[PDB]
Amino acid sequence: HWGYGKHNGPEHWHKDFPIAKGERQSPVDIDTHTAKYDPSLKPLSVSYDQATSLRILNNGHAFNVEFDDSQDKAVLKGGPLDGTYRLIQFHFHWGSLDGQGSEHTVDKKKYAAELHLVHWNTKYGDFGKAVQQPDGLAVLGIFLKVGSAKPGLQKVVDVLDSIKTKGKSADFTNFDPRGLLPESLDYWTYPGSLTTPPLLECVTWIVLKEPISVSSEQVLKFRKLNFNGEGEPEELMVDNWRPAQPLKNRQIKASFK
Ligand SMILES: Cc1cc(C)n(O)c(=S)c1
Ligand SMILES: [Zn+2]
Repeated sequence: HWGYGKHNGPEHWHKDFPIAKGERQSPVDIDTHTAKYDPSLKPLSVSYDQATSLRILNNGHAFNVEFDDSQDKAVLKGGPLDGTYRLIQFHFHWGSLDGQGSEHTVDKKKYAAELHLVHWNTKYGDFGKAVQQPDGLAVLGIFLKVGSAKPGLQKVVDVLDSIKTKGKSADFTNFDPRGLLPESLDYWTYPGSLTTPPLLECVTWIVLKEPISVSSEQVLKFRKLNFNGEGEPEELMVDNWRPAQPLKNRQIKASFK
């Protein structure tokens, strides 16, 4: 099955998931000089005051922080979106070294990691029906750079030793995702896809311009997770990022001058 190694990595995925070579794949490089300011975009509205986290899960590819999405509690709207998108989970992509790890790049620059806050369009009723639609998802992508610690990240780092291997989960209640947000909500936006199989083309990407800073110690703890399950040879969970894909017939729009 798919993964991030030599024999099952991103260059292989197209054989089980042919949409890997589709017309709106993600991530992409954001060429800041070519991204046009769109004064018709709206400020993004991120309303996370009532977010209910439930659990954290090592799925063998990354970890997911999962939310109760059975009511309008943590929603994204505004920006490029029509209507209301409900937070279902967040996860990260990261490198073995600080110079790589993000999926989107900015003028070919890679950040150490990238956070994805995944939301589904409530007009489709649930996540499974939303990923069958071209406007079913909105993913808020936030870059991580190594520097000062992010205090709001520490509760996630401190639980990782409890979900070291594939299939492990832990209670993860009362986590507030507002502590993962940078000051500015200035963003780039373009139509794309999930960056992991099944690579579905459902995503309005909203990529914040401002990275958050995390400490070297925090990212080191991500790199101690394992892709393997308990009792299997150890394979560290690092470099779980897909490289940039062809932009094709798409334009990236900027919310800011
Ligand atoms: C819904 C979803 C799930 C995963 C694992 N990833 O990586 C993205 S970008 C989106
Ligand atoms: Zn992702």
